[PDB]
Amino acid sequence: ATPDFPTHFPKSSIGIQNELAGLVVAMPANSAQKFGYVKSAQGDALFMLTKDMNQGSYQRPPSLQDGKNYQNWQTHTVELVSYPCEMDDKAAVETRKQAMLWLATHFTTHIDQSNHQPLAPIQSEDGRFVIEITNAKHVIAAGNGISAESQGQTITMTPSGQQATVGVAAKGFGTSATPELRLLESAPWYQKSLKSQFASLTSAENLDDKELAANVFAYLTSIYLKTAELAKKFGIYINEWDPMSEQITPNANGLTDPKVKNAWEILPRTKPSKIVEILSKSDAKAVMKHIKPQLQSRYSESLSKNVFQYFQDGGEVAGHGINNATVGDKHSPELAILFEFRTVPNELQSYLPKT
Ligand SMILES: Nc1ncnc2c1ncn2[C@@H]1O[C@H](COP(=O)(O)OP(=O)(O)O)[C@@H](O)[C@H]1O
Ligand SMILES: [Mn+2]
Repeated sequence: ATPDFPTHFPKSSIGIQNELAGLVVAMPANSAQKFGYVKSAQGDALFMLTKDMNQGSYQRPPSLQDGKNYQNWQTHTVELVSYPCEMDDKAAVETRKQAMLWLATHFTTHIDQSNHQPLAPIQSEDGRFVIEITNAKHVIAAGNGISAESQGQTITMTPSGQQATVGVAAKGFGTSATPELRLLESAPWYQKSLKSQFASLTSAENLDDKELAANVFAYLTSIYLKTAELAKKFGIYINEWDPMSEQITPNANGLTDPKVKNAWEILPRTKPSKIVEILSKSDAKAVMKHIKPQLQSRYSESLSKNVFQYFQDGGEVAGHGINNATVGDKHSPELAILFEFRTVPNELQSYLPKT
């Protein structure tokens, strides 16, 4: 079984996603996404071997007929998904990049001499890296997996196939305390002016933590307003809001449509309603009560009510969120909130392997 991601980090954390070019994985229909993982010789899990983009049904080349059942098998692109590490852990970052580059060279040899065969659990020649196979029901094939023989491809990785996910303490969002926090706060959807705006609205209120409440208000309001903006732009059916009732033609399949996720640029990956836990019950109620008018002064009553209600009931920004991530002291863990960089910015390029 492929280990689940570790959830706790002392400070800011980072994960990388790297789509490979030059090959496909073929697996039975409705297989689990993970088919293996690469770990260090010391035992530390570095990255997962996953299927990503469906490339159509798999057909075993007739010249490679082996008496085996490949019925209803699907081909997919391969994505290498790192286990998260500490952002400032140079050794952990470098080992992940080197292990991905080694695996690409091992795949290059695999499609040359073992085309349309599963990957075997092996140790690298230098002894640094180990492949563990968790689903033996797969095959690796050059190109698009149609021909029996490769075109002598080198397995590569490119910025267009790359993403990074940064995890930070939820209490830090809006403080600009670290370079990672300043990078996240530069997201176009994040409206820092909402912090001082909240301060002006709540002068007569006796808040348990005014600075923390203003940070949470600005974070949540920015997300709610961006969601309403995107629903209107792409004609998204959010909760009970119908874009067609406001003469908007749908041009996305939902909040999880890749073009909608790209529009965020820095995509929140954690359920927004979780951040309410970092505040006192009293402070949370004061923050929540002030969000509704921010939507209603910019958007229709129906869109404002539907976006507010959706996130209040634990709705996700774009599908299944990473909601169990934590930061700080292992004994008294604090909420971590994660963000996907849809395109890797210059500041995070050093975390990504380069062919
Ligand atoms: N605590 C964490 N801190 C930072 N990044 C994390 C953390 N947990 C997971 N990630 C990262 O999030 C990404 C996971 O997205 P993914 O599971 O591949 O989506 P899906 O399976 O739905 O296609 C990886 O880069 C992983 O390292
Ligand atoms: Mn995936």
